[PDB]
Amino acid sequence: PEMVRGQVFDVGPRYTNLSYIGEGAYGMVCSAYDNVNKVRVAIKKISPFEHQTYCQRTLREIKILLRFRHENIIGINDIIRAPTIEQMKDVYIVQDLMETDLYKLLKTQHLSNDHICYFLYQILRGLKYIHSANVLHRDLKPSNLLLNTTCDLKICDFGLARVADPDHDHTGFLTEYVATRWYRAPEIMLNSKGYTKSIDIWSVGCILAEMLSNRPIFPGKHYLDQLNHILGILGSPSQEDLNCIINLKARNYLLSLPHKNKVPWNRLFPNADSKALDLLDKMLTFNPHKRIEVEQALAHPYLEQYYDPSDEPIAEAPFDDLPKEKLKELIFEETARFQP
Repeated sequence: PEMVRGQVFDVGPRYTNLSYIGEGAYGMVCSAYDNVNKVRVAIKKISPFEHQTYCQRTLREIKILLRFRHENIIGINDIIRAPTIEQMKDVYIVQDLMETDLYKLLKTQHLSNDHICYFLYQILRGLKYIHSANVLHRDLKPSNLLLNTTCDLKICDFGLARVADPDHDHTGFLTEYVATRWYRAPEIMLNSKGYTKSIDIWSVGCILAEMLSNRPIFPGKHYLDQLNHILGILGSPSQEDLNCIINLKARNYLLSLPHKNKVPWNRLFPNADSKALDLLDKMLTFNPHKRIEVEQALAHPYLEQYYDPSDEPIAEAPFDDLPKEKLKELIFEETARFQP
C-alpha cells in the first residue's frame, strides 16, 4: 500500500500520486490523481470503527452525501474499503478536489462585493436543497464551504447534521452543544437543541458578516462568552422576544444583563453594500421565529442578479443508541455500491 507521513494510505490502483493535505476528523486527507477521470481528487481516510460516536458521524455523512445531488453540495465520487466487514478497518471517501475553502480564502484575500454576493447566493442555494430534504447541517462555517479555482462553492461536512424536529427543539439553559462555537445561534445557549432550520440561517448570517470584514463577527472564547458577543452587537432583546423564552433560568439570565443598545451594521461595515446589510440583519435576528428563512433570503434584493427559483432545486427525497458493531454493518452496506 502507498504510504503518506508513514501512515498506510491505500487507495490504489485507480488513485496515484498522493500529496498530504492535513488531518480531517478521524483520519488524514490527501490529494491524488484519478487514473479513470484524469483529474486530481481529494481523498479522506476515516478510521471510526472503535467509537460509537465516530461511527454515527461517519454514517450520517455518507448517507446524506450519497442521497444528495446538488451543484453547491460536495458529492462523493467513490468510496474505497475492504471487500469484507472483517477486513474493513478504514474507509476512504473520494471527492472532487477543491483548491481551497472560505476559511483559507478569508484569512488572506479581500473579497469584492461581487464575490460576497456570489458566495452568499451559492451558500443559500445549497442550503435550500438541504432544508428541502428536512435536514439541518448544524455546522456551517467558512472551513465547511469548499471552493475551486473558478469560485464554485460546495457545502461539505454533514457529520453533525440532523433531521429537523422543531417540536422537540426546547431545552434548558446552558445545555451542551457540539457545533462550532462562533457560528452558534444565541438560542443554543438559552433554550434550543438546534433542531430547527433557523439554526443554519444564523450560521449563514455569521459567515456573511465575516465575508464583509475578514474577521469573525462573534469570536467567543467559551460557551457563554458566545452569547455575550452576540448581544454586544444586536443589543438587549426586546420584551416581546423575552416573552418567547419561557424557561426561567434563561429569561432571568437575559434580564440580569445591563441594557445594551444595537451597534448599527453600517458602522461595523462602512464599505458594505446596503442591501447586504439589510439581508445580514434579517439573518442575524435574535428571535429564531422572526429570523428570515432560506427561500426568503434567496428572494432578497441583495441577490436579485442571481435569484431564479426554477434553477434552485429542492430534494426529491426528504429524510444513535445503535452499537459500534451495527453502525459498522450500516457503513459497510451504505458503501457497497462502489465495490467492483
